[PDB]
Amino acid sequence: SSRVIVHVDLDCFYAQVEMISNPELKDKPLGVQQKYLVVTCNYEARKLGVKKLMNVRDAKEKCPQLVLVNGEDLTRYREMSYKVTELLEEFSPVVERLGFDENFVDLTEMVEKRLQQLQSDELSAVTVSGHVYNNQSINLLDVLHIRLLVGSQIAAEMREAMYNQLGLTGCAGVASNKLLAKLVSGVFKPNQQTVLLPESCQHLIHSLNHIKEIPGIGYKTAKCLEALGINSVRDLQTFSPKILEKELGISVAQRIQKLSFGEDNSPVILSGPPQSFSEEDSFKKCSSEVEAKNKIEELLASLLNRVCQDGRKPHTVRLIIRRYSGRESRQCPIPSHVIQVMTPMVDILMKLFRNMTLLSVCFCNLK
Amino acid sequence: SSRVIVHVDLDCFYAQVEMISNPELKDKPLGVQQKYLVVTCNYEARKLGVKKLMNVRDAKEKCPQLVLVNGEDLTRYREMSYKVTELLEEFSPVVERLGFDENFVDLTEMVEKRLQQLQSDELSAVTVSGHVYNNQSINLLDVLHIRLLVGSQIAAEMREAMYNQLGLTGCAGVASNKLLAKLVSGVFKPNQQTVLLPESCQHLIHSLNHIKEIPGIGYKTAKCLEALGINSVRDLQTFSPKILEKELGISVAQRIQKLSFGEDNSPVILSGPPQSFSEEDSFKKCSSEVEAKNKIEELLASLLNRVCQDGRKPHTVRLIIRRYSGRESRQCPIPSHVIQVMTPMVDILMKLFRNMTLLSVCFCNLK
DNA sequence: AAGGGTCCGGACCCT
DNA sequence: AAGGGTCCGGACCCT
Ligand SMILES: [Ca+2]
Ligand SMILES: [Ca+2]
Repeated sequence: SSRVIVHVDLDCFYAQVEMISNPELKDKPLGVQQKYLVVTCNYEARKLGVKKLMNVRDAKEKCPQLVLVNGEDLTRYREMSYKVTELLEEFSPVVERLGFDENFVDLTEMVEKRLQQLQSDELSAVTVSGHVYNNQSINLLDVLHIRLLVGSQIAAEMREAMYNQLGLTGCAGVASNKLLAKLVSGVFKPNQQTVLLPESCQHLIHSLNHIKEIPGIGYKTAKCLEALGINSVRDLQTFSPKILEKELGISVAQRIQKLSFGEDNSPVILSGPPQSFSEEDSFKKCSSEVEAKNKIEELLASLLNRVCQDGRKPHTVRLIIRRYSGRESRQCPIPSHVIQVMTPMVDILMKLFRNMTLLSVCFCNLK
Repeated sequence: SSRVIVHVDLDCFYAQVEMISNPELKDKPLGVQQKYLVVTCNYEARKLGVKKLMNVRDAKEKCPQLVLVNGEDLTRYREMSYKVTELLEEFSPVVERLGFDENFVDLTEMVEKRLQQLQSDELSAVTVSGHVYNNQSINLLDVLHIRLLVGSQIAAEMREAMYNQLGLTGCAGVASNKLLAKLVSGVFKPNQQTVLLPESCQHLIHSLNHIKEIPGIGYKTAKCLEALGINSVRDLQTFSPKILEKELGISVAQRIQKLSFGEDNSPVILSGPPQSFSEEDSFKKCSSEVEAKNKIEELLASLLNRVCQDGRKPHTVRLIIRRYSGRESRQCPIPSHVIQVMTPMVDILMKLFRNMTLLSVCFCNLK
């Protein structure tokens, strides 16, 4: 499908929001601490040595100047996330969210309208905004190249708007599919954008050194592949489809092999309003007594403020537990009286607990 | 919630469609045969002795005049079903479908608009269309009674339209919830309608003799209840909520006990377009060889015509098997090339079969 | 960590 | 029979 897909990857999001919140934090190594880990850091801290998911103490030693603002409360990050998605939705309605820092948009229709409102007497001037992957030559005669070049311009527009309206810096990637767009978005990582012309897809797919770097292949699938002997993209591309279907399933095998060739027909989805609101707390086997009710109590109060703000209402509640040894869950439709609050809720949640390192409450079935 | 819900139950649907298809079949005992069973019969055959789900031969003996048109192809029944749902949707958009003979509609908004466009100087004339359950007295002073009486009139309008436009006879039931509406729709069964006023809900709930007659309680739940000793509605109403939650689950226990009191907050849903298209064939251990591919082949061709007609397209395929001994299933996303046909499809379906009295093919994930 | 999303196969219900 | 629908808990993915 001749599609133009854009991937928007914001740089150090949690940190960028914290730096905007306290100007002083600007031009200073900043790390976002979650429990015992530094989940995100500014480029300055990365430069001095701080890395993602690093022990906080090791970091403050490698970077004694590391100011560490806590980020276990994701409320302000979530607010800016939806502000970014909303700006992008004004450009085109269908925006898919991946986490809070990434967004996908299909610019195909927008590209076509701009290309029709144009005259071929100005085609020699359709110019690229940003880097072209593999310094590939542009052919202003190939329609595909022109469409992707228009997407490059819309991406530059989206990025300038995100800075001018939300003060946020980010990277962009324009391609024919979501996989290629996400993979090209980080070729130039600090506040830059890259477009992948069709004749350079194989260079990007073979640029990867681990199959886990392919979006869609995680720990389990990769372990299965490594055991079959597949450690390269070419290995997955050249492996027998039949054996892979037999050991992984027809669905996973066909999709993952297509990804090895840079093929993804996945439609860009409209994520729209959130479908779940959850809150959790991590602990060191600190829950060995039904006193875990106290933890569930705190989690409920916090999540309650969030569901109050949305306006839509929850109809199913879920308790997710993490034992030390893999997360089990038990859900129940919320009684209507409660839908119209803590004591009834804790009673239901405790019954779910009794039927079943981490405790989580989730409000789903939102209407 | 002060709601007005209507249940539309068409009389002997399959048979009514067959009688419309062959006028001659009118005023003659008619039975719809499916394999070895008579799934539906006209009232004339019911009068002579024919019953639902009866051996065809036993029926043709009790009623030697029974003309039996085959109804294993549900295409014409399905077409009339959506014609009925569409007529009802013109009255109000939210229409829920239960099978092909039943529809639920929320008339609350319609009732309110008509009641506002009315003057209290004409309230003494709001009259009921159809029977009132338990010959309950109408109180034109209770707003609830007035709202349900308006629903009675809209139901009579819907029924007259179904006869005048589709030549179909049916029964209707107006109440505050879907359970009470479905339960009151059949008090007067031949082409009649009944309204349940609020002070008569307990009479209807206690009118039932088996808890399985309660919509929502099937074989499994009823067996569990019978083992706990619950065989009456009063038994379920008076049983300990706690023990029921322990043996059946918090969700089922709370909902089924509310149903025992005639309580159902279930929202009337807009069923809208179909979400699945399936075809199956029942056989006497006639599939003991991979030759079952031949059966899957026929099923596919048939279902293909149906998916061609819808206009929306399938994205996931499912193979459902019934062994003699409980239906297992294996699904796979359909390759995009096929989505844009028999040989590729049978190959995927055979792989699903090899991974796994009845064989069924289902086209779901429709977009 | 601290969230958040689809897919899937079964159980159960209904006609 | 011959269809058709939600609920659910887990696996797996992503940030
Ligand atoms: Ca980064
Ligand atoms: Ca009947």
